[PDB]
Amino acid sequence: QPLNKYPVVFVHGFLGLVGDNAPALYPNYWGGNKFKVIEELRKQGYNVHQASVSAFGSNYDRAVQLYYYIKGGRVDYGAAHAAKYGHERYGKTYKGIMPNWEPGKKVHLVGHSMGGQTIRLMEEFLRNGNKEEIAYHQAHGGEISPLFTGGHNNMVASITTLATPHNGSQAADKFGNTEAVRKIMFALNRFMGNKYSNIDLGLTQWGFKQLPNESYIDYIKRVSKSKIWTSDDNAAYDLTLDGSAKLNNMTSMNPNITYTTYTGVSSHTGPLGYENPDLGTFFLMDTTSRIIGHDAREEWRKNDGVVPVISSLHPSNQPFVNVTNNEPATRRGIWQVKPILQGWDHVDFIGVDFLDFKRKGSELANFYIGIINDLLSVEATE
Amino acid sequence: QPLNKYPVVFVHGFLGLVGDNAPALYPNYWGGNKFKVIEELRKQGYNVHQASVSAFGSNYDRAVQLYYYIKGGRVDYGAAHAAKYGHERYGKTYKGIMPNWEPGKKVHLVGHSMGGQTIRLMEEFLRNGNKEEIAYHQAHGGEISPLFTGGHNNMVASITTLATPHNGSQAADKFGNTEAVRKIMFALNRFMGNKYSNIDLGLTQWGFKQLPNESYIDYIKRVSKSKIWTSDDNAAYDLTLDGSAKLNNMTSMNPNITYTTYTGVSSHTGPLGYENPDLGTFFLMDTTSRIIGHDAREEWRKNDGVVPVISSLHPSNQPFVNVTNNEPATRRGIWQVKPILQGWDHVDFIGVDFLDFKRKGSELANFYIGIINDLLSVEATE
Ligand SMILES: *OC(=O)[C@@H](CCCCCC)[C@@H](O)C[C@H](CCCCCCCCCCC)OC(=O)[C@H](CC(C)C)NC=O
Ligand SMILES: CCCCCCCCCCC[C@@H](C[C@H](O)[C@H](CCCCCC)C(=O)O)OC(=O)[C@H](CC(C)C)NC=O
Ligand SMILES: CCCCCCCCCCCCCCCCCC(=O)O
Ligand SMILES: CCCCCCCCCCCC(=O)O
Ligand SMILES: CCCCCCCCCCCC(=O)O
Ligand SMILES: CCCCCCCCCCCC(=O)O
Ligand SMILES: CCCCCCCCCCCC(=O)O
Ligand SMILES: [Ca+2]
Ligand SMILES: [Ca+2]
Repeated sequence: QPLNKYPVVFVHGFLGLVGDNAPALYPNYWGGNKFKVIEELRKQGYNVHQASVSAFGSNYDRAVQLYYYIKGGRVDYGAAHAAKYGHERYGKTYKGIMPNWEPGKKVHLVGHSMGGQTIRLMEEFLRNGNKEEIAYHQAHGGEISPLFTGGHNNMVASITTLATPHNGSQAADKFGNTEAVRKIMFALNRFMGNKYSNIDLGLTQWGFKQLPNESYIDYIKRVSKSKIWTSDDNAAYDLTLDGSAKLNNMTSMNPNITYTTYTGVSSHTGPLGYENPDLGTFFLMDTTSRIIGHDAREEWRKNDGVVPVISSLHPSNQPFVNVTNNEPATRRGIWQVKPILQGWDHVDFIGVDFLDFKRKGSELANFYIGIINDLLSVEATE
Repeated sequence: QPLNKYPVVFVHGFLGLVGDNAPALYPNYWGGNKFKVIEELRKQGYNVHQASVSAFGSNYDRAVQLYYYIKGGRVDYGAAHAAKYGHERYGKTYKGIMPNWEPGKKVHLVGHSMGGQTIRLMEEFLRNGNKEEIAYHQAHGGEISPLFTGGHNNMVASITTLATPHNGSQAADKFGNTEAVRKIMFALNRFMGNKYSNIDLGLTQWGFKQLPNESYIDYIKRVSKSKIWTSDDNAAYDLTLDGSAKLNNMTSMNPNITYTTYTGVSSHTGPLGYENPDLGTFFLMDTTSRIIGHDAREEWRKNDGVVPVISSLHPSNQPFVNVTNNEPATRRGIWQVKPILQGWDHVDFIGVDFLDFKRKGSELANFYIGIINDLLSVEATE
């Protein structure tokens, strides 16, 4: 029946909220009003889905949630990890988009921003398990999620990344992960965990859910004891250069998977060597773009508003090949780097810059159909 | 002591709120965060003021209100006018900015958007009175406001208008005047009249103020009977082509007043001869710009986003002369039409397009100093 033999799962980045979990007024993540990715691709005959995973959590908490979003079941972050970071072992429970997901039945994974990192960690868990959980289950018995055991291959056909900070972003190191902004973020999470909230921001495993009989005052008091306030097991840390390099160091190439990256630039060179945002960079990124563009190291400057080009092209020290837009993108085991999209800021990729009339719906539609054609090539040349 | 002999009064347009009356988060009307008109001109030794008048009311209502803002006193709309339109005769009471304003002690008047029309009407009342109120006062005794008496001359030095729709705007005829949109506007005025509201949107003469012991239900019932819902005594009607033509058909040139106008363009010709908004036109004006720009009469197309050029230049039936940027703007009795400001949209005049990096503070600084230097000239040459 569907044109693609393997389902496509789109994975959102940091601050992303999709589907039922989006606030009452909030942009449609995959395509804004420009090209409604999920709905239009379904209409054309493709089987596509929009994953929903923590908007503020770590790559690790998100990757476990992605496994359960696809497979179904109750999220198990692992006993060793829960105990090490001081959050709940068990999280939400998902119905599962493909409850029969197993070696043989594969999925295509497409990630935007942080979603690109989360996809890689999940593949890493399927193939290799999680050593600390294996050791923990060895020493203490109990149950271990099959996500953590390793040995599970032929489950992912492809990994495609769009403006992913594979090597981190200075917009995290210098704002985002600063004390003052982590506090803003975490206050927002506490608020949206109140007894009348229908929207889950992705940190309830740290205690941010007010109980039905608990006053707000007591809730503030309970949740100020949470480890979240000083932990690294969160997105803001993960997106920093250190945080993303930890992830690069624990991943490896799968020789069966087709890897491919897209990257945009939306900065231009100032007469001093520094990069400044183009007119029509989504305006919420004027400051983050300047921070990146004024880096001491010249090759870290060119950026999309919030991720530097060097971070998006591919994980550093992982094999890659610059590829053209024409040729098939059909090589396995190697990051295929697509030519830089000129004038595309971070959010032009998902269509939510409603202020920018140069980036047209017809264009974004061609962009996503181009990905889908590549994914169909991957299937045809298996 | 102040460098200008006559005080300069700036008059906001439709939807404008200023000072104490501005909502909690709301732009600083006179210069945004670009150039703080009032505070900076004061700092440079000029005596300037921003009038606070009705944001949604008619030119008539607003002109009466302007008179009291300057003079001090209890707003009197006139008994004939209150009885013909169906609203309160009396309104707000103003402390007065020049309590001794009389023939001999002039004021300079500058108006943005509808401000410019309001200013023309107030001066018509000062000079020639309101004949309807005279004949009401003939018939029934009681009091007549001096604003309606007539023969007050030599009270305003100058009328200068920025992006004022002297001949209306189709954005009113099509948008901002229609039934469905009048309802939205009146709805909001109803709500801002609630008994916890500290902000006055300027239609409380029509019944829009909740009593302290009146429930919101009874308020709705009561104000439902107001004539506001079907009247023309309102801004939306007055900004239409017929609305503004009516004001033109009853104003005339005072030959001792110095008249000058300014006009912005922020549209460009498309391949069919229609006008579309430039990149940079404040985005809340995209649709209104297209409505104007697609007019069937070619001369009505070029626009600043919300007012067509042919409307801003001069009242169509009054005398004018195209003036250069450098000629001292010193002629009495004739609309001196300043050259069009290329790339300036409707709101770049007051500096609030925080999204347009091409329109800088220092540009807006020179523009306003420009206006003051021309007012100084008016003084210097009596
Ligand atoms: O996952 C990501 O790709 C992430 C890239 C890393 C950048 C780290 C920055 C901390 C990125 O998308 C994050 C970006 C953040 C936008 C910053 C907002 C700052 C407000 C400042 C106030 C204005 C005056 C200075 O997130 C988005 O673009 C976001 C989600 C993306 C995944 C698209 N938008 C949609 O919700
Ligand atoms: C930072 C936020 C800026 C908001 C600007 C949004 C403009 C939306 C369209 C509103 C129509 C325009 C209406 C025009 O001014 C109006 C022109 C006539 C237009 C008729 C169409 C209703 C006028 O000149 O008084 O209103 C605004 O731009 C207002 C105040 C205006 C006196 C400057 N903006 C609010 O301050
Ligand atoms: C116009 C009156 C609306 C007031 C109702 C709610 C009270 C809160 C006030 C703040 C909202 C003001 C809306 C105007 C938004 C523009 C402000 C901006 O440019 O940041
Ligand atoms: C009345 C429902 C309130 C919904 C919460 C607002 C969420 C803020 C996001 C604003 C961005 C936008 O939707 O344009
Ligand atoms: C439109 C954004 C409003 C931000 C107001 C600041 C309040 C911050 C503290 C929040 C803590 C909490 O409510 O749990
Ligand atoms: C336009 C602002 C967004 C909120 C929409 C509320 C619509 C309610 C209309 C009735 C106004 C009233 O409460 O008197
Ligand atoms: C978050 C704001 C999005 C605005 C999208 C552009 C379409 C708005 C149409 C005209 C706006 C108005 O004046 O009400
Ligand atoms: Ca953009
Ligand atoms: Ca502008």
